[PDB]
Amino acid sequence: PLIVPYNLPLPGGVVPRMLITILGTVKPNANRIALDFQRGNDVAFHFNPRFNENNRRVIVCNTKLDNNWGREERQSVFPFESGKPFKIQVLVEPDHFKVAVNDAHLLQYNHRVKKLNEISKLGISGDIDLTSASYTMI
Ligand SMILES: CC(=O)N[C@H]1[C@H]([C@H](O)[C@H](O)CO)O[C@@](O[C@H]2[C@@H](O)[C@@H](CO)O[C@@H](O[C@H]3[C@H](O)[C@@H](O)[C@H](O)O[C@@H]3CO)[C@@H]2O)(C(=O)O)C[C@@H]1O
Ligand SMILES: [Cl-]
Ligand SMILES: [Cl-]
Ligand SMILES: [Cl-]
Repeated sequence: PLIVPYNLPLPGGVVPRMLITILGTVKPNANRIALDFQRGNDVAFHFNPRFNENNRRVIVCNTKLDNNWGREERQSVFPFESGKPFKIQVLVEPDHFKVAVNDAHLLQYNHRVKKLNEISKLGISGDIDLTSASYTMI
C-alpha cells in the first residue's frame, strides 16, 4: 500500500504513448479524488471526481496557471462508487490526455499546457486507498 497524498515523478515529463495506471479503492463516504499533473506550481491537468456537488456526482477537469483556475470542463458520466476498487488509466496522446476507468473510455482533455516535457510530477490525493501507481510506454 502507498501513502496518500502520493507524488509520482515523471522523469523528463510526459510524452505521447506514455500510459499511467492508477489502482486503488474509493473509501466509504468519499467526497473527492484528484489527479494533478504539475508543471512546477502550475497544474497542467486536474482530474477531479466529486461525489457530492449539490447532491450530484460530477467529474471536473481544469488547468491552473499562475495560481488561477481556468474554465472548467465537466463530465456527468461517473464510473466511481464509494467502497469499490477502480483502475484509472491516463494515456498521453499528441493533442490530449485520454482517460479510461475500469477499461472503459471516459473523457479526453485537450492540452492547454503545451510544454509536455515540463509536466514532470503527478499528485494523487483524495478519499482513496492507493494500491499502485506506475507508468509504461505503449
Ligand atoms: C488547502 C485546500 O483545501 N485547498 C483546496 C483549494 C481551496 O479550497 C481553494 O482556495 C478554494 O477555496 O481548492 C482546490 O480545489 C479546487 C479545484 O478543484 C477547482 C477546479 O476548477 O475547483 C475549485 O472549486 C471551484 C468550483 O468548481 C466552481 O464551481 C466555483 O465557481 O469556483 C470554485 C473555486 O474556484 C476547487 O476549490 C484546489 O485544488 O485549488 C482543492 C484544494 O484541496
Ligand atoms: Cl458513490
Ligand atoms: Cl491526440
Ligand atoms: Cl505551455
